[PDB]
Amino acid sequence: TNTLPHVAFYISVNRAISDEECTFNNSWLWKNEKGSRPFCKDANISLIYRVNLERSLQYGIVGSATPDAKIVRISLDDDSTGAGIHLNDQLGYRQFGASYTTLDAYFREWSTDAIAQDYRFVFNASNNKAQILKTFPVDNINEKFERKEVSGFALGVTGGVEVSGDGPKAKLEARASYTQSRWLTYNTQDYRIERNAKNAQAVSFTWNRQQYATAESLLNRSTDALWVNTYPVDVNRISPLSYASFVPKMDVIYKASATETGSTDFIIDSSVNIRPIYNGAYKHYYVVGAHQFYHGFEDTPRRRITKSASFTVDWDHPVFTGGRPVNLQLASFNNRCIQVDAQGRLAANTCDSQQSAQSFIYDQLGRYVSASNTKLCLDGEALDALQPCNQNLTQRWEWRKGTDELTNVYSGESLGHDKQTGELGLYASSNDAVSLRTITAYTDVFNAQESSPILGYTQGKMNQQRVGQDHRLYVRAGAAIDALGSASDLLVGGNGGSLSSVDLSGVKSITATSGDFQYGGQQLVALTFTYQDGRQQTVGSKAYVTNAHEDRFDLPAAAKITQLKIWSDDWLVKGVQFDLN
Amino acid sequence: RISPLSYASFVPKMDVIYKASATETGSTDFIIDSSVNIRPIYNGAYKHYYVVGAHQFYHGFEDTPRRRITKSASFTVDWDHPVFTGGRPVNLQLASFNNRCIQVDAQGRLAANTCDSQQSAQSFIYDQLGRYVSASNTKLCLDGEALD
Amino acid sequence: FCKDANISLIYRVNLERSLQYGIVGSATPDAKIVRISLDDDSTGAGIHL
Amino acid sequence: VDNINEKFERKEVSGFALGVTGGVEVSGDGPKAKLEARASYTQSRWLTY
Amino acid sequence: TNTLPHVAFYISVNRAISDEECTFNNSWLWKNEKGSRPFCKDANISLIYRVNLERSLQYGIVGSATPDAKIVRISLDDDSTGAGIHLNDQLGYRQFGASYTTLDAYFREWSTDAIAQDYRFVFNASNNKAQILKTFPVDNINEKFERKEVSGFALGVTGGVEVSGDGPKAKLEARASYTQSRWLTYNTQDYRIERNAKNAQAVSFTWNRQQYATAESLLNRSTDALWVNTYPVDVNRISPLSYASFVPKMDVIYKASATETGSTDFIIDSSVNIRPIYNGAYKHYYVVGAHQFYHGFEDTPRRRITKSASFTVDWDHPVFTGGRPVNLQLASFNNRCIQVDAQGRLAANTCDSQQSAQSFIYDQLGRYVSASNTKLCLDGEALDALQPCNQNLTQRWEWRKGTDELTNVYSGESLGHDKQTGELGLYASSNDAVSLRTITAYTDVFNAQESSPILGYTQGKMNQQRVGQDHRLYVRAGAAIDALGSASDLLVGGNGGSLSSVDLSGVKSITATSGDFQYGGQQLVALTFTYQDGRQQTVGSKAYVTNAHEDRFDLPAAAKITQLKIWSDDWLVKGVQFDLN
Repeated sequence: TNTLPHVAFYISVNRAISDEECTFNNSWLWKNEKGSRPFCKDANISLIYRVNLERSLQYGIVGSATPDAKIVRISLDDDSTGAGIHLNDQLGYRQFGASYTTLDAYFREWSTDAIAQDYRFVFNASNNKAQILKTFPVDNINEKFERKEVSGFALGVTGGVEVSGDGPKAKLEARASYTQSRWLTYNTQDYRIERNAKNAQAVSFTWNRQQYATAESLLNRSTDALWVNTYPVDVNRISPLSYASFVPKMDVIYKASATETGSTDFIIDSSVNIRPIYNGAYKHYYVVGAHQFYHGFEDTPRRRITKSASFTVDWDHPVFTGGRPVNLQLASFNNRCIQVDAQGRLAANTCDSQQSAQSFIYDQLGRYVSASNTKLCLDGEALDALQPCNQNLTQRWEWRKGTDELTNVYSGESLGHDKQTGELGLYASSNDAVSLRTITAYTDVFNAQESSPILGYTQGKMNQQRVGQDHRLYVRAGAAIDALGSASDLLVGGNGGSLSSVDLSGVKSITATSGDFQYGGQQLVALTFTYQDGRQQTVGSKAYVTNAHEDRFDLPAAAKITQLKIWSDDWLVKGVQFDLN
Repeated sequence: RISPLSYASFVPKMDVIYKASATETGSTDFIIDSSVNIRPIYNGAYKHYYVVGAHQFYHGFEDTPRRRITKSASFTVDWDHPVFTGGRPVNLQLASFNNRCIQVDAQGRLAANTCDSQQSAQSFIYDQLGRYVSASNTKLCLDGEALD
Repeated sequence: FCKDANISLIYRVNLERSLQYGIVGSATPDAKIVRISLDDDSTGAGIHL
Repeated sequence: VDNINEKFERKEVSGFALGVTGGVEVSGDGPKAKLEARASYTQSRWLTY
Repeated sequence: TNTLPHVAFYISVNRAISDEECTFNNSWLWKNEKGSRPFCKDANISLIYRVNLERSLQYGIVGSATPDAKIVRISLDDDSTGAGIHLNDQLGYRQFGASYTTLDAYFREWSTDAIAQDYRFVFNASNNKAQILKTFPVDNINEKFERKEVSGFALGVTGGVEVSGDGPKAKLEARASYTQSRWLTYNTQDYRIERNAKNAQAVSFTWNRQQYATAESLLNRSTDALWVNTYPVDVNRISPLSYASFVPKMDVIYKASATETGSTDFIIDSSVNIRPIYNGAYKHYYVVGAHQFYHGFEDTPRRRITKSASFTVDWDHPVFTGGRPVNLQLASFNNRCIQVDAQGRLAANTCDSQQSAQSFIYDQLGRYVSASNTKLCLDGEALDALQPCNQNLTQRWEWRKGTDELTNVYSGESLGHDKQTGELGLYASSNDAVSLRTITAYTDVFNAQESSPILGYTQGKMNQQRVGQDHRLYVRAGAAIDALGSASDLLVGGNGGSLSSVDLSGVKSITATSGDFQYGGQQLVALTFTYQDGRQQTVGSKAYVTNAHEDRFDLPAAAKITQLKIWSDDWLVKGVQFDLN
């Protein structure tokens, strides 16, 4: 128990990708003539972040080289990976010859499987109370370079003789050649590392294509004659890493000030920018013959497909104290541990393994401190309540070996408790109605709060609104979803929606669907509260939606939902979360 | 041909250690100054026309100015602060009372008062010689001849 | 010429003696030490243009 | 500690070549024959860092 | 205390470099036609060395690997750096054209910032008693080599056929070629490491320009016609290390013989050689035209700028005993430690932590040895004084555990002392007038003697002249500082300077100016004593010096100076050092 405590867990992130999101038009230059098609089969998103939270030091220690602070560790490496990111399993193409009888134009075209341009992840906190401490990919490397310089001069002499009937000839020749050149070489990676930071709250890692960075760079050859028909798109210059499957690596650590108090959320953006390839051939003609000059068409759009996640730190959580706590039990009963309210009065009640208000901290000074409040502490002057604690010696307590009682320093007076009321008093010796038996032990209060999955997008204003006493989510949404709130006044965003009030308690689940919502951009396309009986209350559109994605988000029934987290612009909501019990 | 390290994001790495003399006293500040020099790139084409034709000769006008945007901070050290003493101080509790610790003034008189975890003048240093010394100053230390 | 330029660095400040109190004849001569460090363990966000 | 002093790289090469060629041209106007020799020498300096 | 003790401390050398020292003419070939200007900007010298010193082995240990001797280490490394060496904070030049109309000569020239040709460090000992044990720059580098060799032979055949209206032609050829060549390859450094140990008392380390050793190695072009007017000197071929800031690194250790007794001084000398660049272009006005053959005039003078310091070792000092000492307290009193004089008689006095004559050494033989006198040991036969050490058991002593009495083996009886006089005796039992309380502990005596800074130049004849008992010195100085001493017969230097006699008792400071003395040489140019009052006595003249370096050397009040460390040769006076107490 003398080691550094921790609180850590794993967080999943998973998203299937249906065909339509991957579907693009067939050819580029002839964009609309041949129509569209899927460009990747069975694309998948799966990954497991590692979340860890700690105090930078054991409680009570003084002047260690490590400065006092609170540390947040969001990371993955070998130890924890998840499955990964996937686009394709093979490399399928499709040829398209001359649409018409061509005179001079791009005439032979090929459209093959899509390839990943780049991968990206964005981490940021809900507020500015915490700052980035440090991050594994310290920073892209100031590349090594080599420069070579070559200078030389030639001095040649040639003795030649020709012999023939007309007349012999002789030759003496001198050649003086001077030459200089420079060489500059370096190294590149398949996918370049690139970190970008927006601010002391928002940071982004990214991996982008560096080698063969453009489609036309993948040309398997240079060119050919006018008539040569051959599939000119190599694959062997493509790492299967680039398209098939991939797993990232990342370490980020946020700092938190010792004196800070409150709570905050942390926000996770995983994204991949998908793009097909488009290589064509213009029959570049010189008057005699021609050549299917090939040139990549990189103007074809790229769709960034993303998923988001988040979680919550409550800084006042006991773990940040820096000392493994224990309970305190009136051993006369079979189950009576000391609990503390918010105000300061103390009770003896049922014992809980996860009761902070029943948790306590032992120190070098022999005091005892609330995990819920480092301020108040135990003192024998008035056991009815605890006080903001300091060097008052009467706060201090000592164990007597082989006993079941704890003693006070001030005058050796022992601690006692009546067999009925759970009172705490100080006495010289136990009486008939007061027992001294009292034992403690370490307990877990550090299992993290369960994850709350998000639905939509982590863009637009972040707003937490307490679920109203009226237990009815009020919405400005009709066929389009503009604004949300706990009441008709707590809207943020647009106004064009209809006025709706939805029951929140007694709800079995929420089927919330987002995606390509016709009213503009990617947003929560519809809400459908599946109540306790299973009945549906629907606001939004399930018919103006394409590329939809839905969640049937489930709770214990009749759960008193507590807060509403919206990610929403002054027009529409594109992110919804229900901060749980 | 440009790394992101030039424009997008960067982090530095360095270490400095300032030396201070044996027992020089008083106060001092240390000053940190961060600066980045910003400058765009201006490149154009020069019409070098030989009588046959003109080639667009490209030249980057490196004479474009620069702006060194800076920020700064500072902090303070007091040598007499117990940090440079070299030992872990402790209080002295007049254990008859619930809260009394002995404290030293500037002149030398010693008073029993409420305690403070963060009171230099209530803190003291233990040594190999079995003496007890003012954590505020190595020059002052306790003796039983005149405890006042 | 650049959107959202930002500066945010963090620095580690250390203060220490070169030796335990009263120790004699060690390797390191007595002095006072100010340490300003910026490396792996403590860097902060960085510089953006 | 310091601005880096680095390690330069220097190559220097002296070369000399000796070639001999014997050719014959044949045509209607008349056969001709040539025998010739070449002697080349050159210094080369290389620097890398 | 079981660890081997040490004595170590930091010594700072600091020297400002005023503008005039870095001032030179505005051109080389045109000495005065453009005048002069400064070539530096706040050039500075600031280093700190770490001087340690220690016995080669703990006292009493016998037959170990390392033979007994004394060690003085002087180090400049990772944790012993200083600030550095500074010349400039920018890259600068200055165009200059044809002073007069030219026919065929150099006509275009460029002034440049001054560049460190080399850095040097001189390590010296005031006599031969010590020796140069070892040096971290073990030695100059036996540098490896690469030697390729190539032999080649060519065997080509060729069939060439021409066809035209004149007549078909055919030809066949055979080429036989042979060639041989050699390749040599090796590596250099910017400022090559070169050490020169001049002799068994003095060593020199140096880092000198090796790559690009000439200004002509800085060209960017062979030559051109009149069309070019370009400052032809690159700066990128110059490291920032070359000119702006530099920090050295090296380590030296001096050996000292076991049996020697006495005292000695050690001398640290730092130096740079400064030199600007003077490269120009000769317009070789041939019939071909004007070709500006560039040339670097490596003949431009080079000025060495130096600073120095020194310090003092006393072999007789207790540090080299090899065992941490303790005191001896007649604990009847509150402040009474036993002190030993030079002759042997003993006293009881107040206790100083730093008092050698109260310090003592305790060995396996249970003896006690004076730190200042390794020859002497306490013996119970006669406690009035110590005796030369031997195997006499009565010299030996033993502690009684858990007690305060240190007793003697011979017959076992204890050491005693009367409560009044501090006498020592041997007694079987304590009496009324004799106390037995006797305690000790380790006491620091290992602080270093403070450093006496130096002014002038550490060259010329070195000598020591004990300050006359009158505490008043005699000089032959006039318009020039010729000879110095503590008496008219004790002059070192010439004799041309006029007679002078200046009091030394009660002097607070000296305004001493040295450097390029106008009338002759680079030495101590003038002195002005400043008594405890603050008045001035002048010898030499501040007006009769060029490029003066002036300093205000200051002392603790009314310090009885003991001797003069003087460096003068027999012509003038080169340096000064008044031994402080």
